[PDB]
Amino acid sequence: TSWSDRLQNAADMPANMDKHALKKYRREAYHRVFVNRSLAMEKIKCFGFDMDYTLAVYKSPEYESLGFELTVERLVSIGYPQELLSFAYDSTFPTRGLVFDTLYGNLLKVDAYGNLLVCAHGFNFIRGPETREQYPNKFIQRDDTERFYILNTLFNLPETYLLACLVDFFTNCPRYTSCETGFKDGDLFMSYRSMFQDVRDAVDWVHYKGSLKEKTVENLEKYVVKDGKLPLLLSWMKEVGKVFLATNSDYKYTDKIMTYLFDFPHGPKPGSSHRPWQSYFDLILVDARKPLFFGEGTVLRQVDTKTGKLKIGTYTGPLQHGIVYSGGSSDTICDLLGAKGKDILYIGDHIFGDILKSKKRQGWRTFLVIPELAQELHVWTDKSSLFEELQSLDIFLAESIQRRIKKVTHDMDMCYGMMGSLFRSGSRQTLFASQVMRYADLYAASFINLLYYPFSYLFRAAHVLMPHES
Amino acid sequence: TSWSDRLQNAADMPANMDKHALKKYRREAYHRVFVNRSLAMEKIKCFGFDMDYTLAVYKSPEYESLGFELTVERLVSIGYPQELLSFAYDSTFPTRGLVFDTLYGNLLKVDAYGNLLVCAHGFNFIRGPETREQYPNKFIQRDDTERFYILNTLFNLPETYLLACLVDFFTNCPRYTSCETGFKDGDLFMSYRSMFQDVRDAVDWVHYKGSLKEKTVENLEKYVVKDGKLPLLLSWMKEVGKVFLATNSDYKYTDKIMTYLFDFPHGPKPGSSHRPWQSYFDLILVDARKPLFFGEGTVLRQVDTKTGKLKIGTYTGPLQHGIVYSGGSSDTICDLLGAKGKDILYIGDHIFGDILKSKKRQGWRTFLVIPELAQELHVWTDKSSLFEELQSLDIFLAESIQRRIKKVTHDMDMCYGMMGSLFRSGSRQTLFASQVMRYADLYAASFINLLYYPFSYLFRAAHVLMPHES
Amino acid sequence: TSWSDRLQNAADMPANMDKHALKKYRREAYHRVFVNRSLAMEKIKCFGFDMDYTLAVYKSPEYESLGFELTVERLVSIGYPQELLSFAYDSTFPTRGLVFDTLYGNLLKVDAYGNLLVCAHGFNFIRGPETREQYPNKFIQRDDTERFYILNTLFNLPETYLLACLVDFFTNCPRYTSCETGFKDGDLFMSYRSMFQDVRDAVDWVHYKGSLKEKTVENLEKYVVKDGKLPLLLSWMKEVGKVFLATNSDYKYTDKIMTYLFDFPHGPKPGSSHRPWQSYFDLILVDARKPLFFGEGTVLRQVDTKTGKLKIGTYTGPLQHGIVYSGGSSDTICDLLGAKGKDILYIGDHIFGDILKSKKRQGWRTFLVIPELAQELHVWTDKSSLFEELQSLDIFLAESIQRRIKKVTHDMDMCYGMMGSLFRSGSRQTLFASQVMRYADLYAASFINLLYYPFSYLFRAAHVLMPHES
Amino acid sequence: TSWSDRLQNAADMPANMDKHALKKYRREAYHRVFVNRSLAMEKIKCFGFDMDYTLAVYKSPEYESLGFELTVERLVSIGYPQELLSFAYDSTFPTRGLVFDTLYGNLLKVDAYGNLLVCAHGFNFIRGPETREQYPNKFIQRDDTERFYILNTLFNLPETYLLACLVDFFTNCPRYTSCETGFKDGDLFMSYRSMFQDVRDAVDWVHYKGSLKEKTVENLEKYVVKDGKLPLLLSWMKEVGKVFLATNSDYKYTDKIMTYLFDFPHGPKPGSSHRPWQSYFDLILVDARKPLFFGEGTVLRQVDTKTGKLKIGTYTGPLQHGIVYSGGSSDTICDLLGAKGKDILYIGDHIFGDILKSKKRQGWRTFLVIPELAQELHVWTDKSSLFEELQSLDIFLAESIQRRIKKVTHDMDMCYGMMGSLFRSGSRQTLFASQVMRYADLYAASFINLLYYPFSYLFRAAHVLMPHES
Repeated sequence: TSWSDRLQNAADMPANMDKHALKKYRREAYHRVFVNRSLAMEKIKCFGFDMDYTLAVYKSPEYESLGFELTVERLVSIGYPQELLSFAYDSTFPTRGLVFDTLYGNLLKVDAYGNLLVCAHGFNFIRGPETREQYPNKFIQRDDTERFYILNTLFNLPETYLLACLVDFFTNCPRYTSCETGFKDGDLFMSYRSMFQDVRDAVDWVHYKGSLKEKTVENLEKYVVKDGKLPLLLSWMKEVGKVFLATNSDYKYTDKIMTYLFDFPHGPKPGSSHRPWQSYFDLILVDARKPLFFGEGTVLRQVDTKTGKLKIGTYTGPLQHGIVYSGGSSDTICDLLGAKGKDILYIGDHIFGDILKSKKRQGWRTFLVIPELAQELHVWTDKSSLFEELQSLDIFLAESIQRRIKKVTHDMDMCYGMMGSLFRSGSRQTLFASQVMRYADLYAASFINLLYYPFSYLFRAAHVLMPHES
Repeated sequence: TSWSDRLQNAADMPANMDKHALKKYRREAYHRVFVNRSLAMEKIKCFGFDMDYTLAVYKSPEYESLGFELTVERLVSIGYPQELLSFAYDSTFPTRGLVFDTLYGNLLKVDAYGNLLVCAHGFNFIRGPETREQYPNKFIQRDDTERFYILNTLFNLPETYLLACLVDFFTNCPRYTSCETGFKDGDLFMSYRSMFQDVRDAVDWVHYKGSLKEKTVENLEKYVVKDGKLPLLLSWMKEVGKVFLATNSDYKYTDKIMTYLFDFPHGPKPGSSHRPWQSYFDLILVDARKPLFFGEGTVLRQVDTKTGKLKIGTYTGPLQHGIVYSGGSSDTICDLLGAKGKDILYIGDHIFGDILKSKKRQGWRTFLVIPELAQELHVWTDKSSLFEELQSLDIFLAESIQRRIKKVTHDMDMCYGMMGSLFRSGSRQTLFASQVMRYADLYAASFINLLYYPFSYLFRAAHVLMPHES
Repeated sequence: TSWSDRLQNAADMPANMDKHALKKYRREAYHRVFVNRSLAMEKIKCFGFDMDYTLAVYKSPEYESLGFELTVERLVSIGYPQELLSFAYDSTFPTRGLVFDTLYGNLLKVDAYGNLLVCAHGFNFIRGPETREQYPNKFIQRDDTERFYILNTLFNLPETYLLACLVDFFTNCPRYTSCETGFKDGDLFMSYRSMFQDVRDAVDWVHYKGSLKEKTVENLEKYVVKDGKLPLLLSWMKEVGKVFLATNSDYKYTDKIMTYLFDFPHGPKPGSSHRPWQSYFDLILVDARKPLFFGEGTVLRQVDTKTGKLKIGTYTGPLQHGIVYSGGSSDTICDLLGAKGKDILYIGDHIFGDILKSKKRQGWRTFLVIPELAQELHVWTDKSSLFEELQSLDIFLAESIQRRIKKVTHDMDMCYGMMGSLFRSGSRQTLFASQVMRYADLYAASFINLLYYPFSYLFRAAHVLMPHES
Repeated sequence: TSWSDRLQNAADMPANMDKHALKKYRREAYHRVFVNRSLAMEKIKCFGFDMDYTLAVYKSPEYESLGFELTVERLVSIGYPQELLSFAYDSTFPTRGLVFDTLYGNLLKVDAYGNLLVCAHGFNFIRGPETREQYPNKFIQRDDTERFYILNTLFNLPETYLLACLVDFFTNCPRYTSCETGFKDGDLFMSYRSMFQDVRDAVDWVHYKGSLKEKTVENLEKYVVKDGKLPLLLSWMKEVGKVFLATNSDYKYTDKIMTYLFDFPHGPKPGSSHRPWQSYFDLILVDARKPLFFGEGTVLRQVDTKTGKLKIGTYTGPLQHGIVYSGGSSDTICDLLGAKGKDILYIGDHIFGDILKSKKRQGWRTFLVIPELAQELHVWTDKSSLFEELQSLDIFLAESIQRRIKKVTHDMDMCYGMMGSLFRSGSRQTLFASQVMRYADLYAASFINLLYYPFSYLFRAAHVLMPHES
């Protein structure tokens, strides 16, 4: 069972709008909203959304596998070897947020300070001592962006696996000689950096010029979670405030996906007239180019919604009914909706490009969707005894049996996958976890979990104290 | 008769290799090589070439008209008005080297110091006094590259005309209101800058993603000058030194064009066996990315000439027979051919990207091909009396009748086209002329003119003296 | 009683080296080391130091007042009005870590997310509603470094006060007209930005070209804390590992200050022979240019310790006894001492330039000295009932009397000074507090507090859990 | 006899204002204005000046020798060896416009294309073949500004000589080992780059913080050319147009120098009342920070001329009598004087910082003062037979005795000095010559030569023709 299986199972449930019944849904950790900083929902006047992996949650592992297959096919078409066609996506390998080291060709899981938690070269997991040869301080400088690329989006899951497949393939194929920074094929030398760049370019190509969008929209039932509670929640938001869409996607793709998401024989609730998806938004903006959107942005354009093309010129007119915007900036949204940053709850999955930047640059309130949480929670609670044991062992130090710490850390981590939990390795939190705590005011497996809280709800987190204050 | 008609007429002539006969060809100014700095041909050990508009001279106005049509069609496809489809390319308007002012939407012909010689807004030629409102010092800062774009390649001729067509169209169409920096269409404002960017992007699109290459290669006889003397000259070069190709074009396009250029029922001379185009080069490099090529370049790759794809990896091996390179840098060429810069004569049409940069960055010797010269010479000699008269009038000043200077300047210029000579307006030299004198050691309407000089020839220019030395 | 009075009082105490007695010193919160992340002291092989406000703690408010006076005198000498000479430093105004807004001339205390906690224009504290006119979202973008300057060093305390004095003076002097971004004096307009730049330049001038160093070294007893336990602790460090100095100061100043710090009629303990300060260090590096030191650094030079001048050339030789280095980089230290980053405990006061950068760029362990903590602890414990009351009030919300929250927040804050605690305003933590927690592994009012812990000590912090893990 | 001896000799001559007599002064090449582009003096409405080496011509070799001595003393004070004190400035070595190669420690004289004309390592002149080892193509990339520094100001003459002295000293002193990129002194390595940087910093120090200004103003008769015709010419300029000063120097230095330049017992002509120097200018601007002045500039300030300090604030008021400006931009001058660029003749010695930039960025007309011309003309005419012979030899080629070309080139060049003419080596023009021709509309040994032409004069240069036009 994947995380999207959980989401789709919860999606198939009709709501019961009884206040006591919605409150009781928050028994299950799966339906909760989690709180890093306090947020009085009564002060939120605008709810903003990203589309991909937020409103449109792509089913796993099917969508990752499609991306993988198309990326492989593109690499083969530009001259990579035919053996790539025998690879098959394996959802049990990648965890999101890994760092590809382009110098040595390793995937690294790191903490918020760049300390190594896991190091794999292809499919070989390198133990601590062997790691010191390449990482003498078991540390990387993660802002050396020429060397390290952080794979922190769900769209990066197929390339996370593909990088490891490629390193493994070239290492074990006798045509190539393994060197410390790449592979030698006679008078050709393929550095891990060049290989990585080829992969990154191919993933981009598949999204922008290849068939990924076309294949997705041909079979939306296969590729996209659909939930009758989406229209209901968005309708309740629009009763208390304004609702907006700000997506990097183009209008044509957005319209196909959103039409599908709202394709039920009813509107917000069963028995109600169906309403077009656009009627749920006070403001619709596509081609947003986030993160640049949260600084200078690009010029504000208007979409000709009959053709899907942009009208010629910068749009200088007012917010009007039926208009669709393209480009612009986060200030556009504030100005057109008459909002200040703290009046906005922005709902998205991109912990950097959206959540971090909207928070740091604009002081927006933030809700982070983490699709994997649906499955990470099941593992966390199910294997709570292992972590409890780890926490007991860490305590038990009067000042060997640190290999029991390593064993239990290994067994815990393997329950999540080969690269472990998104949030930790044993007792050490990942960079991704630290970024979630720092920049996501609220988070959950789905934003639909807001359905289970009233709009006057006060989401509370404990006041933080420094060590000398404690 | 276009400049390419002249080139093709001279192309149809079989050579007579009699030394006296080849020397007598240099009667006609049309067959001469012109000299800005002295060059002892005996010291040249390597001859290097660009392909486009150098080896492969595209026929005019047919190729410009094709580019124009495809660019228009692309703009219409992205949402420009259908009326664009009624435009038709007019070769009598554009002269190469004009500056588009993106603030005010004017085409400007300027001297080497940025002084205005000609200013047109659409198809309205603005007289001197009216020019002062927008250009108070009749001057532009040409290195303000955010505002001014210099249209100095032959590929820029269609967009030169298209910019003027667009300014004219929007000015005279009652749907739009003319403003000083663009056009208002209700709540849309299209700046001249945005319009220019759309045009530039569309020209790029047509070359890289559209059908321009496909349409060219479907009818090479229509679009490309072919000359049996090309193989002959290149064969003579290879007897005295090394020959190389360094082109921005890709291998597949290069191979189609070059195959056509050498498709005769013979090799260098009639009666000789035909030889493949690649046999004429000691070194073949495609995807050169000039001008970057003359600094750091890009990594050296090898072309798989069976597939037209790049082999995977950086190429680390030696110069070998049959290899085709991709990317690299000008140092690659020097190293692989064992040459120093002054041993190289580099032959090309791009007065900036190639000739200027190879000279300034590497000290290569330079030969500039200027296709328009074939027709500019006919006008210069034919209307020599007008210039003579202008030169007499300038002299005749004891220290009105400056309007006779303006009249004669106008009539002279109109013989060349609406934007005048590539090289001057009346007695004032253009920026393009100044750049040719400064960076092209030799220049001519075609590099084939080298056929008429022996390889021991000493091309001589007079020693330059400062005014106080004279 | 200032924070340096506390430090000097604790400095006058002779140590009792009895293990039970040193352990009992850590009763008092004042003598503790506080722990943000666990640190096994047994793994530290190198102890590194900054000098200023770390080894050499300047007495307060005397040193701030000297800096203030000299800065004022410099501004007057370059043409500011004579009335500046009537200002007198007031230690009750500035708190460290404030942000000067150069657009509107305000001092701001902000949280880690840029939310406004306190806003003063000159000496006028602006209440919440009035703050919205200039800060509509009660938020600033703190990385807009062209607009906002963060005053986070102890050397910035005099200019913090001077900025407020200047804004107040120009506002209330009838020669000038107050505008929203500065002051008008007829045909002169002095923006807050220009004024700020003048102040910043004058503070720099006083440190680098003026008399601050000379006046300090003429009366070290007045200006610098001296503690017989310093040599003792450094001697114990050198028994278990290596000790180094890396200071931005020059050799001549360093030697004067360090000579004073070790000028007792004994060495590490009473009865022992006095030893020169240099004998306490395995490596001495001056002119470090931190933070650049933690990236590329500058070339490694050697100090001629007889003249205080640099020897000519880059130093290419080995670590040798008696050598003093200048410039270099953090890698120099690692290489010369044979250390990896995690083997180093770097001890300093500069929460950005040293502690943050050594941690992020190199993975060094960090100990932050916070001189004000000595007094902030006395206030925190003494007025613990007020905070307790605030914490109770925050709890008491069933979901007015938020003005009791504002009242109690005000009274709590005023016990620290006019700009409140370095660490918080009421229940909200400051940016400075957040940076301390994030980047300082350990912190204390003085590094001398390490004297009270054995070198095998395991400093422990609780494992952090995400909200969904709790 | 130095060039300043010539200038001072011509300075001692009283004018005879008889029109026939002033015209006859232009017999002598020494009193002419030379013309690169035509300039109708009748259209010039504003005359602008730099001060140093333009109005205030420093006497040679005395001023160079003072700069040299103070620069040496500064290097010794920061730790260079005492032997530097035995160096003595030698005016027969340096020619202006040489390039210091910081990689190999050579002084190079180059043409406009970076071709090597002369190469000296210390005082060893390297012949052609030996030059190829370090310069394989006898070429440098002169815009590699990290490697090459062009010594093109008269203030650079002392450091030109000092660089050669230092290279010579370290090469021949047995304490140091000569390496290809610097010198080894045990465990110290002094690169030519570091040495160059020390020299450059010391020259800057001497001008900005040392005693050069103080020593100059203590003995102005020794150090500065004074000419009673200066006030006369400036008075005639002010009758036909506006006059301005735009200098990088500060007000205090400017006032000392300018007071001296106008200290005669009369005003413009003998018998007239003396008038203060400021009365000769419609606009006085100091601290100009050229070349930045010709782009964005700095904020406009006003000088308090009683104190020599800046008034506080940006100056927002109008041009008024008696005001002195500081900073600003070239637009300030245009706006305040109501001028367009082509109405301005800007008179200066800095062929880059002023003449090039005012021309390229603003389209100002330009007059370049070249103090050395006064002596270069005497050599050019005196040894005209040698150049004539060189020109004959170059001609005499039917297509050995190229060593006669080298011999005659050597003997010609040696008449100017060890590094030859500022303008050429034999038949090859220098970079400096090419820049003069390209950017100086007019040039002369002194701007005082304008006294010999009426203000209606039409300065004429021949129309330039391309080779194909000839």
